[PDB]
Amino acid sequence: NYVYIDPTQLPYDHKWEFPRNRLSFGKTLGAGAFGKVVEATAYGLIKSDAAMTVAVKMLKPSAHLTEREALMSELKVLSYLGNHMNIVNLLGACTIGGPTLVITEYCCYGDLLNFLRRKRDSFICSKALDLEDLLSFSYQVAKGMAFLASKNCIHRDLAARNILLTHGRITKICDFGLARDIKNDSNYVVKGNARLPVKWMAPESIFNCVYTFESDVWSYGIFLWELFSLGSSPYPGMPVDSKFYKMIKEGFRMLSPEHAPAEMYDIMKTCWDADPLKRPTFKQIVQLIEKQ
Ligand SMILES: Nc1ncnc2c1ncn2[C@@H]1O[C@H](COP(=O)(O)OP(=O)(O)O)[C@@H](O)[C@H]1O
Ligand SMILES: [Mg+2]
Repeated sequence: NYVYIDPTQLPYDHKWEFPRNRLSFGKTLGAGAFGKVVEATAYGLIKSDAAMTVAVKMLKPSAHLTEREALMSELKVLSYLGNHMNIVNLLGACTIGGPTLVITEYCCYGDLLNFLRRKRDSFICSKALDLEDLLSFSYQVAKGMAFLASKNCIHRDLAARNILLTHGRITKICDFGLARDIKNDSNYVVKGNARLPVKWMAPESIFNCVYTFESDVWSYGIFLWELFSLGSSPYPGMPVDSKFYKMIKEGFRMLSPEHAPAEMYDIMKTCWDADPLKRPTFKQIVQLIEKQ
């Protein structure tokens, strides 16, 4: 049978190869469930004499098959999407002579989540973290998410921790470890018995194992929630078990963060519709924010 040749499944381009002995490691930048990211210098990575600052991502030692496969999966994705201001810029990989190193544009402020909590105790509006800044990050992630979707991709792990921030208040989406290309169906079904970011997951994906374009929309909602609560954990104190699953199904949702404006809560909520086909598309979120 016939398939849309999936760009993110394609064997790998050796044009990204950058010799690892030209890299050097500084302090650790973060670590999620999949990889470890470390700060670095890449000598001669763009200009023959660069000394560029970068983020290098690599498997954590004693990583499993899943972690392994995923790191390659995001090399391949990052590759396919290419430069776009709001996605994380891929600049290289090292696959030869040591562990897979995935080289990324360094974002100097880190994950919104962490950034939010360092600057929560300093939040104001009209000017330091702004309300305009929070709006600005809402716009930029929706903008970037609307871009993935046009490129037939679903992130599958949109969360505050997987959004980076660089200098011009410019935000970059990262962690394409769970991202898949959806052109073939849309309804992408999770095969593995997986270990997933459940509190960011739309009910249809939890219960019926189906992710769609409008299921990143759900997570983007939990992310507007993270954004405007100045970095709170979703459903704080709430373990993921039957009590949590049941409150999602029966349709219960989080309240407005004390710092969210009415229209942003309104978007979140429509992002949280039980009916997948009632949620707005990021394209519509984008335009919903540009009226603010
Ligand atoms: N390009 C980068 N520049 C700066 N920090 C980064 C970069 N990439 C990742 N990080 C940091 O490392 C953390 C883990 O990155 P991520 O790709 O989500 O790894 P994981 O798959 O393990 O979650 C992020 O939340 C962020 O703090
Ligand atoms: Mg992460």
